[PDB]
Amino acid sequence: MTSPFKLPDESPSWTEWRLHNDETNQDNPLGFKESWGFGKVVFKRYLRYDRTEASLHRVLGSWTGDSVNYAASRFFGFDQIGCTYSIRFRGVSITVSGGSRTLQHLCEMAIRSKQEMLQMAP
Amino acid sequence: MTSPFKLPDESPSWTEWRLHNDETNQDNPLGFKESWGFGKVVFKRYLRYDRTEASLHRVLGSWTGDSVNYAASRFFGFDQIGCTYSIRFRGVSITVSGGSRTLQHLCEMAIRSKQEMLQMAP
RNA sequence: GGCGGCGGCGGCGGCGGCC
RNA sequence: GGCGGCGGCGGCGGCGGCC
Repeated sequence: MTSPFKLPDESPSWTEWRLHNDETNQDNPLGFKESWGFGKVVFKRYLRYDRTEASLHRVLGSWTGDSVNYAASRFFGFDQIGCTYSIRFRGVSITVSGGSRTLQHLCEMAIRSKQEMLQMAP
Repeated sequence: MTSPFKLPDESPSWTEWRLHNDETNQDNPLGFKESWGFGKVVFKRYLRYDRTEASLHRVLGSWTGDSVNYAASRFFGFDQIGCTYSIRFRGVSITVSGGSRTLQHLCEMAIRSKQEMLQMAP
């Protein structure tokens, strides 16, 4: 299936995750998890994120309105399907959801939600 | 139970809702729905909202960090419980969730989420 | 980080019902 | 707007298991 994502997955191995745990804390993870769900299908990413401008800029590029619409439209037809973006970072999860007819607005809110969460006060 | 909310509920009657439907469209409802959930308990509000500054200011006052913490803390103890804010307006729902230890951060994201959604481009 | 399992609570979407 | 019902998909939180 074609992904809504434009960067590949970066899930740490169990060993990398242990090492990072040994050397740091839920407020300083390796990165964050995000997902786009259209109908019955879900696409997932773990992306490394270090709370700098360069890093925020990188991870904001993991999907766009267009990449999302291209992916989701594979699943469209007459009836409306449920669409969901979810992001989790530092113990907070934000999910943005609605029906496919409102996908443009869900993307707009999803991107703002992502930026606000990834810049939230330490 | 003590509510996290500081404004009373404004749910339209079935007749008011029909009349409003006859005279207007999912992009122009009477208002929006919001909820705060702590453990097993959920508190809900429908609030009238007309997309003006005065109205946005009013409905942003429906809860605060303090009102939320006072309400939620009734349900606290040793073990962490799940906390959730949900808001729905114009076909988009945003839910902010995490555990009670992170309640301050959930509130910060919940208030931003509320403002962004209620000001979203028509 | 990932994958099962057992409780609990939310959310979206479809279909219909009562009001 | 509210309340049932029947599919589907997600989220949080608790408890434990494998890795």
